[PDB]
Amino acid sequence: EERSAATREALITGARKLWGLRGYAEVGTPEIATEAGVTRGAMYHQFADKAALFRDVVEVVEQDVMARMATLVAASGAATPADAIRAAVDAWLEVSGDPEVRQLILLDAPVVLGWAGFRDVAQRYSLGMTEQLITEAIRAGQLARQPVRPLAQVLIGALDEAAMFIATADDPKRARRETRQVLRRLIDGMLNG
Amino acid sequence: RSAATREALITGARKLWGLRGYAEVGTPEIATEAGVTRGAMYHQFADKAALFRDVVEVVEQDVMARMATLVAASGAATPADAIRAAVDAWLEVSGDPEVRQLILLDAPVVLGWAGFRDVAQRYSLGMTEQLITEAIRAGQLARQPVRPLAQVLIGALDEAAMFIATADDPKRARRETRQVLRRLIDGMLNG
Ligand SMILES: O=C1C[C@H]2CC[C@@H](C1)N2CCc1ccc(C(F)(F)F)cc1
Repeated sequence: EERSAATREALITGARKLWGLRGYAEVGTPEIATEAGVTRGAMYHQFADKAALFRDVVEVVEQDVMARMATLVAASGAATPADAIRAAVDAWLEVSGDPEVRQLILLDAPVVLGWAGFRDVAQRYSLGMTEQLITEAIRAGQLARQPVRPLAQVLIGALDEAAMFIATADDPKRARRETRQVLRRLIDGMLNG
Repeated sequence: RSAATREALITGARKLWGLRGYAEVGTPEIATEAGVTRGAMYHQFADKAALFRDVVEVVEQDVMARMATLVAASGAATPADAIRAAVDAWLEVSGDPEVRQLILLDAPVVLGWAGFRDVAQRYSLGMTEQLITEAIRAGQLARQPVRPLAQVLIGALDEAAMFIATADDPKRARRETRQVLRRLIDGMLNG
């Protein structure tokens, strides 16, 4: 009962670590069971299959991505919605550049969940924060009154591509610097502030 | 000879998948539309996804040719107006039901995000980098990294079309999305 609850946490922790390091395709459930110090039967009781355990890993990784974005925006000192947006764009490049986030969210998740599953999880975690920053900037008069959800969706498409471009670049250090420059120019062209 | 079988199969698949979606039409029904046997089809395409990859190629080639046609007909007088016209051209062509079904709905599912991006970039990066470079040369866009800006714009415009494609009210989503893209592009350009 308590041991099972503890087994579920140990399996998610161990899978996150090993798949974070080597990728979904390169670590099997037996090696994860051993990492967690539990039997195959205890694992199979919690997770029907490998993809089921991956879905729960993506959840805790996405929760941590969104918590780290909120932390970096709160840590930026941003005094205006316009500066909160600037800080959030920089925070996304920072968080998405974490090697575990790159491996699990940008490379493995779209493959293992498939397109519809991956976008549903991506939207559930990102749309709320994006729409909130936009709505605050509009209320402050730092962004033109306009449909919130369409602007949110277009910016998510831009920011998703920015992360994937850096994730797969020959020189990610240069790609990240130049992509940050491009995004900053784009938002500074729309922000009244 | 193989060429003729492949052309018939790609044409038939484009038509039927265009109409009902990848999920709803099997290779035997495509074989019949093409007037070829299952054996001749399977010789050319190991599986359904293989034929879909060749359909996406021909459709994206046609999309980019139609966009170049609409930009030529727009009367755009400056590189800035060429970019505005290309965005309007993509919103126009993306509303073609076959393009919506094959590129916006089926292609991301069948190819995945990495496969979809690869095809998107192969067909649009060249033209997008050209428009950006001409706008920079004309002094209508700040000197900045061309490839990164191209990639971000491609990702933004592809997402805009998918948002419209799956919206409860696509007429309203298209109008509001066009308004958003206009503000984003106009914020990007000088004068
Ligand atoms: O066949 C296609 C159409 C869609 C779907 C995949 C990829 C290639 N994509 C290109 C979208 C695009 C539109 C306009 C501009 C421009 F030129 F206006 F900046 C760039 C890219």
